[PDB]
Amino acid sequence: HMEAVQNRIVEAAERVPGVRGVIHLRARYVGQDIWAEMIIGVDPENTVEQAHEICEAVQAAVCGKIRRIESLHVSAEARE
Amino acid sequence: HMEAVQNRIVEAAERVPGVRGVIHLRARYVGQDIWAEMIIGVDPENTVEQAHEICEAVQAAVCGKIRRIESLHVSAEARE
Repeated sequence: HMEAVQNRIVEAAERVPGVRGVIHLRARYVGQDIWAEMIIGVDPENTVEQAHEICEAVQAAVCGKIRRIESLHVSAEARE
Repeated sequence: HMEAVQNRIVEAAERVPGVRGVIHLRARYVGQDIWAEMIIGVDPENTVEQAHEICEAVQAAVCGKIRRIESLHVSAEARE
């Protein structure tokens, strides 16, 4: 039942400035730990550097809030 | 291991305007559900009515964020 933990990931990520939705989220248990990969939407007119900053902020916010996550890979794609 | 869920309760409650710490928190599992009681600190010069409003806001915020909670009793005491 991954719904609860994935809902928490999505909520945490959406609250980070510059996130235009969670496009993709894959999470899996590795023992009691979560390993996850996610794609966030960002403003197509943000720079590549800004998108990298948003990704890093999402990684921090999500790992900060969901303590069981032991790996979180975040990438960005243009949305709207 | 109640630490993770109790940390989440405390954090959620502290982010509600007017909460001056969590004085007490007791949480227990009733099957897969959490039942909890908590005491929040509030400004001694808030009115009784305001303290009741803060308690209700904490109940909403905490239940909103921690979906496994199926009962949450919140009371208030003067702090500082």
